[PDB]
Amino acid sequence: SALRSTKGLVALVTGGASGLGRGAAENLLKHGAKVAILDLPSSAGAEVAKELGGDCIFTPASVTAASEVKSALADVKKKFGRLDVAVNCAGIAYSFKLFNVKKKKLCDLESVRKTLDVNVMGYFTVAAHAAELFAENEKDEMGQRGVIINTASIAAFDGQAGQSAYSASKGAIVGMTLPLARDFADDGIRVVTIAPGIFDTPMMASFPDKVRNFLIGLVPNPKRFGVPEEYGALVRHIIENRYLNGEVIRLDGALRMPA
Amino acid sequence: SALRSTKGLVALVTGGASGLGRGAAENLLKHGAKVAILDLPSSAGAEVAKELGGDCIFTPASVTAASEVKSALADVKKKFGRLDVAVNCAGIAYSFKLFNVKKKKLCDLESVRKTLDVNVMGYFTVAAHAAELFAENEKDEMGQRGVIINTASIAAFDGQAGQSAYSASKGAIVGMTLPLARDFADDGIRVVTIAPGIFDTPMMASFPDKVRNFLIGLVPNPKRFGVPEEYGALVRHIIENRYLNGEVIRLDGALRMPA
Amino acid sequence: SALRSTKGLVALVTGGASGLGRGAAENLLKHGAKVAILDLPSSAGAEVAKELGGDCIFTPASVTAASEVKSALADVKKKFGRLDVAVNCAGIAYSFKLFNVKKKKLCDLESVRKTLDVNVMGYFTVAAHAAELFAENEKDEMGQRGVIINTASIAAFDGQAGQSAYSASKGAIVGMTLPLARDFADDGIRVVTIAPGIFDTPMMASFPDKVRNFLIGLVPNPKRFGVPEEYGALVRHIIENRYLNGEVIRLDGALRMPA
Amino acid sequence: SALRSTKGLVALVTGGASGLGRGAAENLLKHGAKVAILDLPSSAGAEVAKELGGDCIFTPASVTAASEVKSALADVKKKFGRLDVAVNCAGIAYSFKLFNVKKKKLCDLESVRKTLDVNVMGYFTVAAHAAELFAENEKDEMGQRGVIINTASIAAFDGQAGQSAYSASKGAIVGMTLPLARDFADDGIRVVTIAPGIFDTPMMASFPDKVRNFLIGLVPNPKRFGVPEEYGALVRHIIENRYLNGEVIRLDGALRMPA
Ligand SMILES: NC(=O)c1ccc[n+]([C@@H]2O[C@H](COP(=O)([O-])OP(=O)(O)OC[C@H]3O[C@@H](n4cnc5c(N)ncnc54)[C@H](O)[C@@H]3O)[C@@H](O)[C@H]2O)c1
Ligand SMILES: NC(=O)c1ccc[n+]([C@@H]2O[C@H](COP(=O)([O-])OP(=O)(O)OC[C@H]3O[C@@H](n4cnc5c(N)ncnc54)[C@H](O)[C@@H]3O)[C@@H](O)[C@H]2O)c1
Ligand SMILES: NC(=O)c1ccc[n+]([C@@H]2O[C@H](COP(=O)([O-])OP(=O)(O)OC[C@H]3O[C@@H](n4cnc5c(N)ncnc54)[C@H](O)[C@@H]3O)[C@@H](O)[C@H]2O)c1
Ligand SMILES: NC(=O)c1ccc[n+]([C@@H]2O[C@H](COP(=O)([O-])OP(=O)(O)OC[C@H]3O[C@@H](n4cnc5c(N)ncnc54)[C@H](O)[C@@H]3O)[C@@H](O)[C@H]2O)c1
Repeated sequence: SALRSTKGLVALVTGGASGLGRGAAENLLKHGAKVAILDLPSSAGAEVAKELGGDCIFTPASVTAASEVKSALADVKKKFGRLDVAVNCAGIAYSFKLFNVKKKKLCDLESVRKTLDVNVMGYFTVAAHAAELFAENEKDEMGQRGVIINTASIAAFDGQAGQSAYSASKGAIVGMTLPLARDFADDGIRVVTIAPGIFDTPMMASFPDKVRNFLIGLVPNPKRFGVPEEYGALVRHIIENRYLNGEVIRLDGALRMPA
Repeated sequence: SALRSTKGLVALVTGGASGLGRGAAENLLKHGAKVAILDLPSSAGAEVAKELGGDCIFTPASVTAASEVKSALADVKKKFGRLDVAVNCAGIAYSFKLFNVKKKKLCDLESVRKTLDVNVMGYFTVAAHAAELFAENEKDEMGQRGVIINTASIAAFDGQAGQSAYSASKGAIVGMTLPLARDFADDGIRVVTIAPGIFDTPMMASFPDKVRNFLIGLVPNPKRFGVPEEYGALVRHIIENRYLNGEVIRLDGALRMPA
Repeated sequence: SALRSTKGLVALVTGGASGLGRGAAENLLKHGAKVAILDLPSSAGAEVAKELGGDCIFTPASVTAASEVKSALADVKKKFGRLDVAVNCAGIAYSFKLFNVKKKKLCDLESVRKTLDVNVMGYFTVAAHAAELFAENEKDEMGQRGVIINTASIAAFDGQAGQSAYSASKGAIVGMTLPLARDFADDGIRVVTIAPGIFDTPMMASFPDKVRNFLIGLVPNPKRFGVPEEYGALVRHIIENRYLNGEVIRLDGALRMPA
Repeated sequence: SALRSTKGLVALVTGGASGLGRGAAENLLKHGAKVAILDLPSSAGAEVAKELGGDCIFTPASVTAASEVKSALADVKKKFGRLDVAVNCAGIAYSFKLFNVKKKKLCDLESVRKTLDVNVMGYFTVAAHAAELFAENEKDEMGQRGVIINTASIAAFDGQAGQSAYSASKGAIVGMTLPLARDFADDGIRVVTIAPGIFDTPMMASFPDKVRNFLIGLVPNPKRFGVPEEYGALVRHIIENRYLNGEVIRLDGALRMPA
């Protein structure tokens, strides 16, 4: 077969203590992978990795701290010997207008900087160090050494009012996908991005039932939030068929976020 | 699990006697689907369906002939009892300039009409009649009755010189994806499109080794043509992962067809 | 200056008896161009060209009839000596579902074929014959001989329920833009496409006040339908700055057509 | 007419001492605008504003410094009384691989942060403070108070090897366009983005003649670099044609940057 198994592959998943990252971790472990969850010391990463078993470790690190990402990845190398997959999933989401015209108040622009730091700089930091570990691998049967899977958002395409900073960070992840795939083409490292629609994760837990019902009403079909396993399954499919590369895949039940 | 098995699903694959359609047919059959290949009486469809075994039938028909498509789908219903999946894959590809400026000669405009008839009208015809069969299903646990998977091409986005007619037909398939997913949203019929890059099929059989090497040189990574099983694997993932809807997925090794 | 004047350029505008085509004709005549309006004998083309003055002629033709397009363009050559601009604007719009699931009724697929014939085949027919006339021109200061401006629609990107055939035809026009620009690159013929949002034209005159108010409510800003002059002005800008090529330009007041 | 004149409009152009920003500044000045160029104290902004005459001022500031941007825009208000237009044009471009696989060396990740700071944070800072000034205008006859024009790049879509950071910053600008247009929709502030191809500016001054010839060879038609006046002409068209909103316009001679 031209498709490979996930069995015995080593994957790092940032933001893996929660939501979509945890969904990807569970799906990969379920199909025989070793998984390191990278998440904040304040996260529940230790408890999550414990419940997920002996093929799952928790490497605490902030993706905005390059030295912490370096050491987390060096612990992955010590524990599992190699890295095959890096899943960029950690991210934060703000909602604010740049200038409230009615009340004449400027936003806090540092909220733009923090969004860009976690959601973009963290992806570059994790991608750079993952590539360093991949370069230790021998090219496999397909000439491959690793794959980087980034988590953007349909906000990169359908950004709503209040989301300019978030949509900018997600559009940055869209824009980096193809040049990075081109950078690593002859090194055998693919780069693919998933753009989820609305998924039922802690990121959406602040919303009350009225807002949840309104957001579900917008999703054409299936008429529900996505579930983390469906994101994890798409992550797994990218891992298994090597001809996916340099592309952004919308996973959203045909949602287009309205004005 | 939120992802379903392919086992027992009944799939119609147009163009199924060759190339990508045959790739999708074989992949679904190997994962337990019942597959009907719809292809031209002049094709090798009978022998191919024999090769693929007892879970495969050949329904001869031209996708440009509404009465033949309706007849073929009635045969699918008679044989397998229902329809779950329709893969629009049949298509043709010409190469010509609309006006040769150096020689002062107009193209054969009916070559554009034929491209549009097979590549677009055929998809609309198959989709409408597949929808008729889906409407006889009960909604499953995800609220679904069927899924239509269209094969566009990255020529819809990267159209090369000589490809205006082919690119137009493939751009049409891209454009139809979201409104059709919206049409059938509350009916539980998803519509998803795959945009393949260059794949090793009889469509490319004419090209001599020098052209093959040149085209391979363009693909960043994996540095090869796609193989039909990778297209069929993506078809199956769309079948199993219900939150994919209304999207176009490039499957192309990061290729961007140049000028 | 690197930008040229419209003064003394010869432009053909299909669908020019009405709506956006007439808007482009008026804007070009207002800025010193000779304009031939191509439209159906049933249209008001003769009356419109009369009111638009002696720099405007009416060449009756159906864009689905290649021989009628050939003769219209040969009359443009007799009347004005040359062709500099061809604006593809004629189009038709249907609204229908491919299969009404509630009442179990298939659409009339010939409505798909007619949509594709007028909206796509007509653009190819007009583009081919315009190119033939352009090839008679000497390359200008910028190396250019002509420009083809196609009118797609944001339905090529935001297609709503009921619009699958229309969105397919408009996605076909999107897809043809880049390969045609590449075809004619070294012949000096640019190809650019405009994707209008909702404009106040006879195409939208069937809608009652309640529907009009609903459609206006969807347009973020300016909160109104576009006016034909704004489409005509963008057509003119494409004519005047030669570095626009191979692109589709949304002209829509930030509208995204919702589910 | 639905298209307004540029005469009397007050425009701030960041990066206005060079290249495309200077191109936009000169075009608006020649059509009667008051223009303030915002650029670094180390730039030639003072001399350039002298060249451009009495309707041009130089407001020194770094777009990464919110207090300097606010101060510069207060100067614009003091001198010209209001603000109608803000052109985000200032930006930097690095070229580097995230990990050199052959030499086993990580990139300087702070080069990514600087790219994002100037190219994205600077656009957000200028946009927020420009919005503050727009909010002091009365709505004009089209209901508008201002327009923000961002300069992305086709690297947002065609990112080459070595360009991941630059492409990310330009993809961020693409992503921010629609949500910002939605943010300010009822306030009458449009947001439009231009994605230039390769233009003849000091950003490309380092490249020797062999690289220039190679890059020119890639542009289909016109087969040359863009000149800054063509960028300024498109800026002016967006200023005058109010139905352009929430869109990204490629201005690139049909170039698609290859692998
Ligand atoms: N959930 C959705 O509906 C949705 C939609 C589109 C895209 N996304 C994207 O999906 C990704 C995952 O979202 P989610 O729903 O799982 O969110 P979540 O809040 O459930 O999980 C985010 C995780 O990131 C971690 N994290 C935050 N900052 C970090 C840092 N500096 N270093 C390391 N880890 C850090 C958090 O601790 C948390 O565990 C994000 O990038 C988000 O933007 C989410
Ligand atoms: N092969 C590639 O590199 C590639 C990449 C881009 C897109 N595609 C698309 O993939 C699809 C499959 O192409 P392929 O590579 O498998 O080509 P292929 O020639 O191997 O197979 C196409 C099949 O379509 C059938 N067909 C043609 N006209 C038909 C009609 N009127 N009715 C019914 N069947 C008809 C043919 O009999 C043939 O078996 C097409 O839609 C094509 O445009 C192919
Ligand atoms: N108006 C909108 O809101 C809108 C939005 C998106 C795109 N468009 C596109 O803009 C273009 C113009 O639309 P409009 O609003 O001006 O419509 P319209 O109905 O006002 O004008 C269409 C014109 O096309 C002509 N035409 C039709 N069939 C023809 C044929 N076979 N040969 C020659 N002429 C023919 C008609 O006679 C008519 O004058 C169309 O292509 C349409 O799809 C319209
Ligand atoms: N030139 C091209 O080929 C091309 C194509 C794609 C995109 N672009 C984009 O066009 C824009 C303009 O680039 P250009 O070609 O005119 O380059 P340029 O180098 O000629 O001009 C850029 C100007 O930005 C100013 N600038 C830099 N950092 C600044 C800061 N912190 N604060 C204020 N001003 C600052 C510089 O002083 C300089 O004058 C950029 O955003 C660039 O990414 C350029």
